[PDB]
Amino acid sequence: PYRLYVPTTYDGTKAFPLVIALHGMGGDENSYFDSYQRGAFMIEAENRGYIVACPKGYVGPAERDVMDVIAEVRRDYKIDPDRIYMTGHSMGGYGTWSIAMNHPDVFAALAPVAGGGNPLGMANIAHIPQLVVHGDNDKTVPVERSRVMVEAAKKHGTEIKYIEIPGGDHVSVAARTFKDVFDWFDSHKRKRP
Amino acid sequence: PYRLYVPTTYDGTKAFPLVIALHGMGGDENSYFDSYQRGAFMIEAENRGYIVACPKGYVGPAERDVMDVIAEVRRDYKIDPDRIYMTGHSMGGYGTWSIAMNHPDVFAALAPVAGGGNPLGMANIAHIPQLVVHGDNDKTVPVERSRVMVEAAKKHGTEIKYIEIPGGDHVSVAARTFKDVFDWFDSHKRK
Repeated sequence: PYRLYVPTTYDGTKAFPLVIALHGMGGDENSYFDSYQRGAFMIEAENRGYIVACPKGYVGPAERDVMDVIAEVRRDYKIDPDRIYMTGHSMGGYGTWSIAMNHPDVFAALAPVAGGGNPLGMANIAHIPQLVVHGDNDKTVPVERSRVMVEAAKKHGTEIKYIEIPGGDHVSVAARTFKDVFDWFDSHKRKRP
Repeated sequence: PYRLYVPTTYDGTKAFPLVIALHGMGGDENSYFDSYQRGAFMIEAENRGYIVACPKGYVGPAERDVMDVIAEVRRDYKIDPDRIYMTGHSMGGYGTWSIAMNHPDVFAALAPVAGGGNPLGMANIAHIPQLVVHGDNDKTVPVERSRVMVEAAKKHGTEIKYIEIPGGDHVSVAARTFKDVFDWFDSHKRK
């Protein structure tokens, strides 16, 4: 199961960009609607014209679930193949990186928030521009989990912007940076070098 | 991969109890050894006589991994099959419940800390005595995620103890309740 946001401006005549938003460990397919400053994420999607899909939560069958949600949405809606994005918080930040590493050719840009992953996989996704957000006082996922990924990214010439928030904790950083995430997706389309 | 603690009282003549301890999202097989009040878990294990295995991180073949850790340890060490326990924090709290639901006849008792899961799965494990710990000011995993599991456990006649820590946050509650987790395991064996 997943939740879908469709902007008022979508009429099926023009391809739209798609954002896949992955919830945290406590959350579900409603989290980006109902929480994160009471659905702030969908204000950005409506303002800027993104279809958003929020899968229920990211390795193995969970990953395949996400890709299956993408494929169904791309069947049902006119989606621009060069404008498919992924962001997520906490467990979803881990998922953003791990899914993209397994499916490096799909996503135009990524924004993991308060996540982490396998720094040795960053070469796989060096062609994908990434916005990384982490708080430096996060007690759930140490800030070093994002720092090591950003460091590795740079060793392969990735286009990367890292917002490390002084005093940021695990949860505060997510809704705070929704604007930065959509700004990043607005300014990047998929590279197929 | 996993990392093992073996008490200095283990001489291979006597079966020992085994605890599987599952880390959180950021962690690895070293977490319970180096973190959580600098390895306080292993001081308990030394004092009380438990072998402890800490898998490296829990769905799918990330799950089969735990039976495999238990199996490898049982190859190498004399483990009492009626005294195999599991605990874990945060992502590991989720794992404690999801792994036991998939292997309901293995564990003598469980202790998920700051976790959650699928309350419908609680029927599967109602025969397993469970200690649940959660802080009521947890901002990563709402305290409601434990409360719903405890409610579900009671539907199915589970032996369950719930420690809700007033003012508790996502992290503090783990090391603060290691004594409780070991007391729960000390007092329950697989029937």
